[PDB]
Formats: sequence, structure tokens, C-alpha cells
Amino acid sequence: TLVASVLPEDLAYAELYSDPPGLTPLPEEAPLIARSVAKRRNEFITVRHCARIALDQLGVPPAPILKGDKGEPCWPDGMVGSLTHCAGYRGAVVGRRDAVRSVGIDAEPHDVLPNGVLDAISLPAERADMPRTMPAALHWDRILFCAKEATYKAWFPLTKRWLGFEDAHITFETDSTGWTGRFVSRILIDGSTLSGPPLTTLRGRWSVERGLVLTAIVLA
Ligand SMILES: Cc1nc(=O)c2cc(CN(C)c3ccc(C(=O)N[C@@H](CCC(=O)O)C(=O)O)s3)ccc2[nH]1
Repeated sequence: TLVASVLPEDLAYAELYSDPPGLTPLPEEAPLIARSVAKRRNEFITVRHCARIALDQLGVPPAPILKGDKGEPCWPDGMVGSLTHCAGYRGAVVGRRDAVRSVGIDAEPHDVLPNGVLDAISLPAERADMPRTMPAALHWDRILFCAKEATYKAWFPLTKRWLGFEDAHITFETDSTGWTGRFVSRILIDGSTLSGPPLTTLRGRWSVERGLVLTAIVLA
């Protein structure tokens, strides 16, 4: 699997590269996408079908995955997880809370960012430092965006505070293979959590594979 490249008996994952036809949401999930468009409908369903494959293999029976604070996914009790999707990928990674404090993942196509995006999602330092050490064959701007989204998704559940794109400083290192590596996200705002020790440094992994950028953060 692709997501295995960016992950370190309490963690499961599942991914699919297309929308399997005929899949249907759970009954009390249905009103969430009654008015949604077809393309949104498919990835809503496919990613929750991936989520329940992983959740079942952690002895958790299928349960509805609703959306809460700023659309945040909701999980069965004692559970945490993360959902992601893009043009050719649907994936979920889930974990039990005591072993996994939080999960954050993202998947993106390995293409240049649309015009004007690199500036909103990034700091003057990240833009000077990343081109010095990232391999020439990589879209460091897109990989930066993927790492940014994977950080807020792992950050937000533990603080329920909004993490702007310029409240996190991400530094990258490239593994000797050249297409994979890992990063450190440093929080520039208060790291007060609702529970647990403060959180200011998040370590995650990044990978480029099959034309796709994958990132994941697992906070033990
Ligand atoms: C810049 C920024 N900072 C934040 O802290 C932030 C927080 C949220 C709230 N949050 C934590 C989430 C909202 C949506 C999620 C998610 O995992 N979406 C999946 C599945 C969506 C679905 O099918 O319902 C996805 O992107 O596919 S996670 C959303 C955008 C943010 N953006």
C-alpha cells in the first residue's frame, strides 16, 4: 500500500485507488450527502468504506462517521483516525486513543500547486529552505502543502483550535532513496491541548509514489 510508506497492534489502514461501484453510506450517514454532487458523493462513501475496513480489523464494528467541528470526522468511542482523498486515491488510517493520541494524513497528486497557493500555505523560510535540500525531481511546493494538511488534521482534534498555514513551520529531510522522507512541523502558536502534555512539535513521514504524494503523522 502507498500509505504504509509514511506510517511507522493498534493501528490499521486501508486505501483504494478508485470508487468501487454500488457502495452506499450507512443510514444515519445518508443525510450528509443527500444534496452533495456525484464526485463528492463517491469519495465521501469510498473513504468511509476504507475507514470501516481498518476499523473492523481493530475489532470495532461498523459505525457511522459523521462530521463535526469545521467538518471534522467523528469516530467511534476510544478511536481516532484521519481521512484523505485525491484524484486517484482514497485512504483512511485509524487508531485507538490510548495507543494513538492523534492521526493526520493527506494525499495529493505529485503536480505543481495551482498559481498563488504556495504563498498562502507557507512561510518565507520554508520557501527558501526547501529548495536547498529537496531533490530536483520533486514538487517541493506540493509536498509542503501535503505536510501542512497532515499537520492540522493531527493537531486540531487535540486542541480544537484552528491551525493556520503560517502557524506551523515544517522542515524536511530526504531519505537516501530520494522519493521518500520525513518532516518536522513546529507550532508557532500556543500548544495547549484539551488533554495531555502541550504539543508544539509533530513528526511525520512523506512519500512520493505512483504519481501521488502521501504524508502521515502518528502521535503515539
Ligand atoms: C488551515 C486549516 N487549519 C485547520 O486547523 C483546519 C481544520 C479543519 C477541520 N478538520 C480537522 C477537518 C475537516 C475535514 C477533515 C477531513 O479529514 N476530511 C476528509 C474526509 C471528508 C469527508 O469525506 O467527509 C477529506 O479531506 O477527504 S479533518 C479543516 C480545515 C483546516 N484548515
